[PDB]
Amino acid sequence: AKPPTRLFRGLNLSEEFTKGLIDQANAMIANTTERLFTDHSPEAFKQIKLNDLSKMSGRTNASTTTEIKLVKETWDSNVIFEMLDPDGLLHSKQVGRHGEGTASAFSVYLPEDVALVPVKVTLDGKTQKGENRYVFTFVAVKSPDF
Ligand SMILES: NC(=O)c1cccnc1
Repeated sequence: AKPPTRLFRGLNLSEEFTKGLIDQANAMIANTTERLFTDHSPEAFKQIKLNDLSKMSGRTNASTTTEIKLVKETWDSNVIFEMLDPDGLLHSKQVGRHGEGTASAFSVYLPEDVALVPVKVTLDGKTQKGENRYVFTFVAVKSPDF
């Protein structure tokens, strides 16, 4: 199928929530993701699923795009989730354009045994409201199997 291996999704999130989201991601990046990446930790996997930073957990048809500019220039999201899926662990179905005012997209399902593991939070410019725009980069990883 050769699904796309990088997808983006944006949300408009409040200032206060976004600040807490940054802090939570960076706490996991330094402190939880390491256990998953180095020691293939089941507990660390579970904590990442439960935290669900991206709000993707359980969604079977969340809309995404391969083009980050489409997110920025359609919804002017202040928070953009960049999902790296080299193993095609997501179920990514192309939803083509169908008529006026539409755009191509990928509809995604995040299985319970796939975690979007946070790896970075990066400042990426400003929204049209003058908000700082943040990109949260994740890698999709399979539950460890011992
Ligand atoms: N159609 C959408 O809701 C959407 C949102 C963010 C990124 N890509 C698509």
